[PDB]
Amino acid sequence: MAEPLLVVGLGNPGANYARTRHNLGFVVADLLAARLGAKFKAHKRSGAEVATGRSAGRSLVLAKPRCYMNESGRQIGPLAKFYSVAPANIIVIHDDLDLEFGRIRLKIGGGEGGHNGLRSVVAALGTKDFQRVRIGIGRPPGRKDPAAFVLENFTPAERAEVPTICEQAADATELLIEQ
Repeated sequence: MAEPLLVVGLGNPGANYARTRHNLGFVVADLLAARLGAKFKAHKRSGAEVATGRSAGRSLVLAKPRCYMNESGRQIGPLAKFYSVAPANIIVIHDDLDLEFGRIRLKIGGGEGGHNGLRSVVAALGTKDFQRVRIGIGRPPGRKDPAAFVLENFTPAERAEVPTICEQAADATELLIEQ
């Protein structure tokens, strides 16, 4: 297909949030960019940063909003317009509370799972019909509010597994791109 594909990883800006649960999308987007030797650059027409390349013979545009998670959509929308990418050809990688820690699933449309970033994207795109690479982080402990949970770094136990989980998520994204 000649149509461009837009892979978006979701996450908050700053070192304080780089290793948090809510930033898995950013981690996978970097992995993907590293894999195809592409480097992220400022995109002033959207405000996000972009990295370009090719996968499975397809034109690929990787992106990470530079604003806060709750405002992700306002950067992704203008980004899709710039590359004329239809919502359906947009793939967003995100952490998911409704899936067990480490479980990766694919899906087009459906709910936001309580993710404030997805909520933002759906609003900006005017639809829920965009692809998603869901990366399970598990339900939050009863002692913590869900918003606080996603803004914490993974436990030492989980941390040991995060690296392979991201490789798997990056792999699932590539397979998705191919099929």
